[PDB]
Amino acid sequence: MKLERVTVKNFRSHSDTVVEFKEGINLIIGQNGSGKSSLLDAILVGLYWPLRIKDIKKDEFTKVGARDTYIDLIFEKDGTKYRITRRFLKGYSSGEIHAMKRLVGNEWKHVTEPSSKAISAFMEKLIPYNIFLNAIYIRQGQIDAILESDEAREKVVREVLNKVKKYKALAREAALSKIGELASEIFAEFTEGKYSEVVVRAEENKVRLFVVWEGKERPLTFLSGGEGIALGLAFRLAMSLYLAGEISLLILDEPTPYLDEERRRKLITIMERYLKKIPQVILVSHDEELKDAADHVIRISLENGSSKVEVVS
Repeated sequence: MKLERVTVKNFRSHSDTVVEFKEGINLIIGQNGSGKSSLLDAILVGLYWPLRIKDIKKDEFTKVGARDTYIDLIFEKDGTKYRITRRFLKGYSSGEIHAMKRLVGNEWKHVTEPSSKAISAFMEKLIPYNIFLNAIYIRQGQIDAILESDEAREKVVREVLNKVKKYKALAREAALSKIGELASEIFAEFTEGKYSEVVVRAEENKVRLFVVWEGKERPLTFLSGGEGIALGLAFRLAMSLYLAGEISLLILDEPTPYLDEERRRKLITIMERYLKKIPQVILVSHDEELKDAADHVIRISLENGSSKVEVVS
């Protein structure tokens, strides 16, 4: 799964926004209110309409009147280039137009009936909603929530991962354990071998998380800020791996809304050494200092009342 281009017109501060994504780490920088957040929303909606994206109302697309709303998304998956186009007609004309095409030579050919129903059905076979929304897309607050406490950790796990009672209990225990193994490997990678085990223990509306240092279970209080963001990211990505079985695309939506020299220096190290192994990463941040660790930099800002895109690299 690799995004190529998103076009968004007449959605929030986007009058006519085109963003082109490439290989490697794509940093989308912008101030609060720039439109960088709504851009991601428009991607998710373009992919999975009419399924729920966050708290966004259908009416915001079908109703908020005058001027057509338009979302066009080109992406590649398994050697095929696809294009999803959604048009919400307004200002005289009315209704909805949906199409999904694949590129055949130079021609875009419909891959299913141009209806939202058929396109939804196809997208569930290509890349299911729950996988994209929980494995590929990492929502703001999740990484911090993992590091907050045992209860909040429990909440993030419950969110991301969603005779019979026995089955359910077993499934949950197994899930937590597998995530622990995966996170051990990743976090081990991230701290150059300092730690090589991450312990995860479910315990009554709680996910206990412990670091392994000197073969003793240490609480996350033992960690500096850096190795903190490392552990939270490693745990979050372990959950993505658990769900999807691989990470080919990763969308990090404001992973560090607050960041210090240390946290930032660590995220930078992690981008440079580790996240560059992922075919594409899209990182949305307010932090200019991340630019150095990125392959491609796109600044989004509000100018003359609409989002404007500046390609920095």
